[PDB]
Amino acid sequence: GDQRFGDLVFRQLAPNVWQHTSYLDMFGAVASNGLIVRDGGRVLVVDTAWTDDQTAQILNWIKQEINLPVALAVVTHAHQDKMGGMDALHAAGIATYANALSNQLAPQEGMVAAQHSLTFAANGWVEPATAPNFGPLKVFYPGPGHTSDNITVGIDGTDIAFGGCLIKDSKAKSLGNLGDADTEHYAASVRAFGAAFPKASMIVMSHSAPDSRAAITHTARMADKLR
Ligand SMILES: [Zn+2]
Ligand SMILES: [Zn+2]
Ligand SMILES: [Zn+2]
Repeated sequence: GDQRFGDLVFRQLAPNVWQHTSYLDMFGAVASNGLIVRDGGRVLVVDTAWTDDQTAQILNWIKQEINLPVALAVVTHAHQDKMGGMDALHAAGIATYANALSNQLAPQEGMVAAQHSLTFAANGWVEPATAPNFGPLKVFYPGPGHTSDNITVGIDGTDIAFGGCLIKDSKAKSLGNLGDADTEHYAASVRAFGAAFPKASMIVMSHSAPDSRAAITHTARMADKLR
């Protein structure tokens, strides 16, 4: 029981947090989740939709329902369900942020790079100078897992942490696409994400409904069998 704007579905997770869900037409439609965060008088979004058109529908839904200007956008890694709608963000005049590796990989992965590059310390935390005015967005690089450039976002003030494609649901039987995955360090990266946000009770991911942090330990267990 949630909203729908065009081909997208929006679900409220917190008083000022929404989950946008788009689908890719192909062995059937595939869902992909992202976040919409209201920070005071501005809106922060995480990940684009599969396409530019679907991404433009996110921004028009935001304008209709929240009526706040989108300050910045942050994508997690260079894939089409994260970075497919980069052209829509730039056309909407939104500052975009990504992992420096993601922006470097973007042309090779057939994506459009973000305007800014995020860098990370040895512990995985974003260099604050590269991420100005992120508000409640706590960005963390857990290490190579689903991709070598996958990053995660936590939301301060809430019980929500976004894992992206790094995290699968607790009832999952597989890890999805492992075509560009690092199987050796996948498990340690998952557990690092769990340690980065130790108080998160709601774990949002790309290809499932929001779950508890049992999804973290479960994903780690499936990743151990690739070591
Ligand atoms: Zn991916
Ligand atoms: Zn994905
Ligand atoms: Zn690839």
